[PDB]
Amino acid sequence: VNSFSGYLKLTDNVYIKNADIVEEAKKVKPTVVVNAANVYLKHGGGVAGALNKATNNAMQVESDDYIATNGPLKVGGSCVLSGHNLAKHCLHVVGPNVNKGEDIQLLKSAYENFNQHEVLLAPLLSAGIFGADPIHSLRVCVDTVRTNVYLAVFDKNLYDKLVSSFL
Ligand SMILES: O=C(O)Cc1cccc(CNC(=O)c2ncnc3ccsc23)c1
Repeated sequence: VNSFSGYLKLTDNVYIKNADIVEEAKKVKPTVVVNAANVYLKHGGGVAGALNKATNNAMQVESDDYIATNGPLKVGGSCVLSGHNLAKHCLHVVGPNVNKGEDIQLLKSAYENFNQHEVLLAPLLSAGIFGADPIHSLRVCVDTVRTNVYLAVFDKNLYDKLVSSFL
């Protein structure tokens, strides 16, 4: 029994809710929040810009030190950093950005990173400004992630379509 509330159950291990992931993180303070990162950990916009803003830019400062030491992530890769005021940990996961011509097949690899964590609060990878079809992202999530994932979908009309079209 954990502290997530108001989610619709899609499968044995995948749950979904129409929510702002920032507000959900501040309310639940989960062990792991997933960021929709890019390989440079430049948290400008979308989920990343919103999470970073909620940390008063501390996420960006930590991220810049990580990149200065380690170099960029891979598309499909991840790193674990602090969750600051929002979570114990932030798992920064890089889904492919369709708007940059990255291979959508890397979306499955991106979701595999979730399996290293028992429970996560997460957005749909490669959705929103990353340009992939969110219905496809949800299907890859369900078919790839085996740990317990609580998906926060910002847009209510998308959250209604995702739930109504779910197989
Ligand atoms: O909500 C999120 O977490 C990510 C997000 C945030 C803002 C705007 C979008 C873009 N909207 C959509 O892709 C969308 N909307 C409504 N019906 C559909 C049906 C197929 S795509 C689609 C996505």
